Amino acid sequence: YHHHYGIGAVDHAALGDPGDGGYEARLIAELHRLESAQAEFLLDHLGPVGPGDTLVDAGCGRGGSMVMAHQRFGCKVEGVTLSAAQAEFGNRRARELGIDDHVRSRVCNMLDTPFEKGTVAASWNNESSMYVDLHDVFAEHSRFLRVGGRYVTVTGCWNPRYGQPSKWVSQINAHFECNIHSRREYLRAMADNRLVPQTVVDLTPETLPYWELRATSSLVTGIEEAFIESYRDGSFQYVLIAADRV
Amino acid sequence: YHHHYGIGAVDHAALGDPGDGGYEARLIAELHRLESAQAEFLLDHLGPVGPGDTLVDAGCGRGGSMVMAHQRFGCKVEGVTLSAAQAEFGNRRARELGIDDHVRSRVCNMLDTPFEKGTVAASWNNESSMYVDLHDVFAEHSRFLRVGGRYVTVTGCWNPRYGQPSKWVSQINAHFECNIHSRREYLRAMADNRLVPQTVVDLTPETLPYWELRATSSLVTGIEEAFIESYRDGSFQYVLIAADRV
Amino acid sequence: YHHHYGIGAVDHAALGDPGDGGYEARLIAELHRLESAQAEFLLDHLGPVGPGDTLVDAGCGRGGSMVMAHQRFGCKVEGVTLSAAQAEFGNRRARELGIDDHVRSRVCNMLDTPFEKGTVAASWNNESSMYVDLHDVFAEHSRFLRVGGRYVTVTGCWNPRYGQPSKWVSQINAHFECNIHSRREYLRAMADNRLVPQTVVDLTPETLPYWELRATSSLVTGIEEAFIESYRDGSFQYVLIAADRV
Amino acid sequence: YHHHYGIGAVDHAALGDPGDGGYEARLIAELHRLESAQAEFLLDHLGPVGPGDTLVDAGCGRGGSMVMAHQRFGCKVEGVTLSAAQAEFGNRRARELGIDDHVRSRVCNMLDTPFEKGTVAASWNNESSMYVDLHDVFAEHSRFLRVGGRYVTVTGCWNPRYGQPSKWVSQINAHFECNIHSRREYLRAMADNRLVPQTVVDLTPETLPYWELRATSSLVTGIEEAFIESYRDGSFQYVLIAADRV
Amino acid sequence: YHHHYGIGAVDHAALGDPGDGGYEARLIAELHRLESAQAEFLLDHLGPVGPGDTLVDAGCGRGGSMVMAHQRFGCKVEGVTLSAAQAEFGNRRARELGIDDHVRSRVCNMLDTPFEKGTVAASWNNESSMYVDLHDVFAEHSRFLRVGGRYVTVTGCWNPRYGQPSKWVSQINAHFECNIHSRREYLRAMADNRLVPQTVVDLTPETLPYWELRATSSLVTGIEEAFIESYRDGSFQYVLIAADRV
Amino acid sequence: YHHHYGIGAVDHAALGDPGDGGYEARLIAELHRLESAQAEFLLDHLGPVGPGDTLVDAGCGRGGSMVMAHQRFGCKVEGVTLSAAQAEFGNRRARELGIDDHVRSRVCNMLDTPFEKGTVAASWNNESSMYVDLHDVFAEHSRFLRVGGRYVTVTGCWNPRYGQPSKWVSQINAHFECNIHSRREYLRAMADNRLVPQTVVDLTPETLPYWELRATSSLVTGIEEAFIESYRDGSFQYVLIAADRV
Repeated sequence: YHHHYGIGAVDHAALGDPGDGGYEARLIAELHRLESAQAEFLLDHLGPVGPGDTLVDAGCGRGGSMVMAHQRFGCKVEGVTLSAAQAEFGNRRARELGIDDHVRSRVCNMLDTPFEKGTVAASWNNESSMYVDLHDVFAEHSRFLRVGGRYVTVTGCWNPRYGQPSKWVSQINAHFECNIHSRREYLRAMADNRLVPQTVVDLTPETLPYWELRATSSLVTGIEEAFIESYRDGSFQYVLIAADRV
Repeated sequence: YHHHYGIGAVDHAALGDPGDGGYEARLIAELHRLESAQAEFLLDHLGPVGPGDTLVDAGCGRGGSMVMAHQRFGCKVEGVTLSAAQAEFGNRRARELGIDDHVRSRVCNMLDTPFEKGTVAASWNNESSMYVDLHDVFAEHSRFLRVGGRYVTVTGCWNPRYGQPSKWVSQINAHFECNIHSRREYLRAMADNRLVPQTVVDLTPETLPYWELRATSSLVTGIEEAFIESYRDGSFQYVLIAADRV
Repeated sequence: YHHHYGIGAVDHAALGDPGDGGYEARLIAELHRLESAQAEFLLDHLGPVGPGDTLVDAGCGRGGSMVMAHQRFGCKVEGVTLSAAQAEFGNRRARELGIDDHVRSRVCNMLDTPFEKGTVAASWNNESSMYVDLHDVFAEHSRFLRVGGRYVTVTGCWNPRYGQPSKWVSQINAHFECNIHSRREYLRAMADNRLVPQTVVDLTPETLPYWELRATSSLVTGIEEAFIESYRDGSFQYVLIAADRV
Repeated sequence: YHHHYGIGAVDHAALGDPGDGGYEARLIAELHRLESAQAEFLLDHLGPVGPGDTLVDAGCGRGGSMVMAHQRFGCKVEGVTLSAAQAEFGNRRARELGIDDHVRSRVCNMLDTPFEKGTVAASWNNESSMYVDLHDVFAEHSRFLRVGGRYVTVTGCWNPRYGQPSKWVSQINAHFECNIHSRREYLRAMADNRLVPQTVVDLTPETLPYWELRATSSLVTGIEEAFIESYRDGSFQYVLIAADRV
Repeated sequence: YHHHYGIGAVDHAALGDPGDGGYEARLIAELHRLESAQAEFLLDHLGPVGPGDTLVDAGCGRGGSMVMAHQRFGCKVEGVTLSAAQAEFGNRRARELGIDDHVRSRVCNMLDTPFEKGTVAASWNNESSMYVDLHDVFAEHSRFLRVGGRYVTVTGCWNPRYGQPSKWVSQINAHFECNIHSRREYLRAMADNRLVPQTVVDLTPETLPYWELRATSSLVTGIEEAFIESYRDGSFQYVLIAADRV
Repeated sequence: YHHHYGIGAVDHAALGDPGDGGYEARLIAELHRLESAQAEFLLDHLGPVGPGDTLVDAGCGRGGSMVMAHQRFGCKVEGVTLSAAQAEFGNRRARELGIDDHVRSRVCNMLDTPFEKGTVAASWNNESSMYVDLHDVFAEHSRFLRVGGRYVTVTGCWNPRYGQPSKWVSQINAHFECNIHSRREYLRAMADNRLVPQTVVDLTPETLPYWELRATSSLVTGIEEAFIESYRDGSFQYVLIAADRV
């Protein structure tokens, strides 16, 4: 369901015996529970959003975070993705839940959205910033975000502390055909776009259990080794940055 | 003893009856305990500093954080202050503890220190950055800090989210004859000086109990109202920023 | 009447005997005369503005400078203030003078005005820039000012030559709940916004008599000591900067 | 022998019959001939270097370009590599040729070399810039290069015209554990370091034959497909940039 | 006919005997042939422009390059000049050729054109950039150029390698009342406006024959000595820069 | 004697009858008197320099301003010129006056002087900045100037208000083989080098009489028409900028 990753300790008690026929079903559910905790945590950083505010999810995938945002704040949520299938599923889902009047996904590039200047209360990129130019996406968020608005991103980034990106990070780039940025670029791009971090938290230790668990599932895609190893040697990190549009 | 402030819930049980003659003595001790928790927390962000590393405390006051740093990591600690009395006390103290061969304070401006380029493992400004130009002090820290080194600052800063600095912040500036900077300047100055935040945490809710407690003591200086009120309306905030020199 | 300050030597002969019952009335009139000389001097720097040009007064107060500008150049003058009372008074005044078809005040933030790009011949901030972000206000002036237009500001600013702002400057900030900027920021902000100083003149010696005089009047608000002392030790200065929009 | 790549049409006549036992030996020699043409072309862009000038090769590998430079200009050549084996081989080689008094390799990081400010006439990175931060390496070259000196680089870079780096580029990064930069970064980094391009030439069409040939040899390492495909779809390009230190 | 200059070796055989009465007519034709080769070369750098694309010629003169562009690509071509006579001639010419539905010139400043954002495929300044501010003209080209579009300029520029501009360059500035820029400014301005050079080629040796030839004609204006001498001592250079709008 | 120009009204009474044989001698003396008033005015902006301070004159010519500076402040004065003859004359002159122990000229480029960082109290470029790169010369002044030091420049600059430099300015560039900068560059370069204008005054009306007078003398060099005409149409201006090193 979710395209982003999870955080939090794994509930091994819930998993039970790996021998059971339903183990894989309890595992996928655990992965899901960790991803929900992640989105929930991202939401904790959006500030006091209200029923009349508009929120924007850049790279919304299936619209799950949008649904969570609305149920939590009762506000309007606009999502953007380049996948027609993802947008369609999200909207069908929204209609079936009877909230399609508040939540909507559309096919559009996150670098040039239809949202008017200063009309969005809060916005975010959950695992979707590693695909685009940071200065350009932050410049767009800074444009539609009202002064005083809140921007949040949960993303993996290489650690400039260990120098250039490790082979593991490059392996991830080649797997998703993305372009993971260094933590230095994230902070620089924000500063250049009137985005001032209020919170920066390294969630690497929190997301490691999610990946080790996934590496033992039938959900493996062959890239979990790059994630785990880079997270462990410190060259790659998972972080949440909450910033104010000033 | 400490020139910086505290964080953490107040132990009212420890305080006891305000009627006792020793209440004031238990209160000052509580304030002290909260300040120690603050320095300890700052230390948790210096990374894995070792016995052979050199640490720099810019605006070290009486040298208490330096003493804590050495006992915790066993490394060398150099402190800088403009107060001859403070430096002298710190060094006497260090000698009496038998660690003057590891810990030393000296009278010097934090904008032009004698430390050689790339020789310091970690450094920090604890409540002392609100006195100097941020670009210049971060440029100096960036100069002596080795590539990969860690810089930490605990400081009060006005929130650019509410616009220009409030009267409360100005009242604080006039009380200490300092120049509190906005959170935007802190992040901008770091980005311009090869300092990349690894952690940014708003400790405002954590330091509020310390000030409310101090406002009921005989330690009042008349400025605690500005602190408390600005911390409450959000115009002023207490934050910890840990950054890597890259 | 005027919200800005004055420049020029005090006419003690005019003041006469402090014992007279009308001394205070002659004093207030003297203060007024010095303020008018100030506005007049600001006007001398607007260039050859004509009857068909449009001028903008950011932070116009009661509209007095606007009235002076029109009578002098016969042009149109648009004023901006956040005070509904001030705007209303200014417009009533304009109507009574029969120039409301040329001079108008409105309630609006000076950072986001309704004036169209490149349509204003000259504009200014008279004692009103110490309240807002300099880059943002100069960016707005630069936007509506035609290429070749003239921008002028008369303002107090702390002197970066003596380092960080003195307690006196902070006391002023706390009194008006403003945010006095250093002279370095004024010049930097202009350079970053296509505003090129044609004239920069330190009027500190010229405005000192105005304040010393006010400090002996019943108009005292308790802040004249901060002004006088900072003007005297050089930490605070009163300057006029006339710049071209290029 | 050479660590960099080649340019120029393949001499199929020279290759002869693939059935011969010596085909592979003629092929490797052809690859070599194309690489020599590349180094020769890089040398054509160093300007009129003379016998008394000093040249620096950053990431010199086995020192082959250095040897070529000396024989061509008779000047002194200093090389830098992180490989002790490579440096040792290069120096042995130089001694055997009787030019070790002019050509020398040493183990050192190209970001912090021992060369004094403004003492080098020309310098270059041949296929070695994709490993380091561009601003930092150009800043170092700009430091030891005399005013008026010449800097040259032959490198692969992703094309910002097609957006973010393609999977092919990422595959190359993962293969060499490097960090290929976009052409935009190359030009930006130079401009920020007083390096002004005099020549920028896309050699992609010229280097394609070298790779297609290598892809049919026993020298294959499995990465030639990424090179060829990205060179063909335009996402990756091979370029020469010659710039003046001004 | 053409306002720009030429490149290529002179066909002395074509010129024939200087004694003939038609020598001057064959010379002017030769100059013309060299100018056409120049425009043709500029066109080779516009990329794969098609019939449905729109091209912009900033400082189009008589519209000759525009005519060439259309016949070559069949696309639409918009030209801008400040000369009403030049625009009128170009359009008459276009009508007579029956291509006025594709090619059009208009009187307009190249710093503020009517072309909509991101609608132009390629654009250029042929010998016309030495008249305007580089940052401003590149900013305008960058505005109407679509992402991925191509910008080309052929221009003379002083060489920052020899320091400040030579007397020869100044003599040229005074002759045309223009403002020749250094090669450093060209590259800097492009980098600041999202224009990334794909090709930079010094055509000085190629344009020298054109000027020496013109210096022997009845077309002399007295400035050919400044051109030739500065081209020869290296202080002035003729270059082509092709860049991508990214 | 002086290489810089003058300011102030011409004393026609002193000139007397143009018919006298000594008219030319009284004229040259008048020109001299106006130049001395200029240097004197520049000196009024150096601040409270004392006997123990060191002053630097970049592009000192014959050392006349240096001599004036010493006699006025009694301080040490170091001069820099590229003319061996000028330096020698200045020093001979200084010795003959018995002040060679305080005033000294030397042959050196003003972009790389031997003065140690932060050791100079005040410095200046009198009519010599139009020859060098502004960022580089201001960066050098900023380097040896102590924090709080004063920098002053009297120079001609083109007015960015009228767009690109006029033919007159170019004619001046060609006459002296210099590179007059726009007023925008002067202010920008200062801001980028920690130089904050304290005074900016347009002396164009004050220097016009000096040039009109010179245009009627036997001292004409043929360039006075460019000066006078550009000063009159506003495209060229003579200004004094006094700035603090902060």
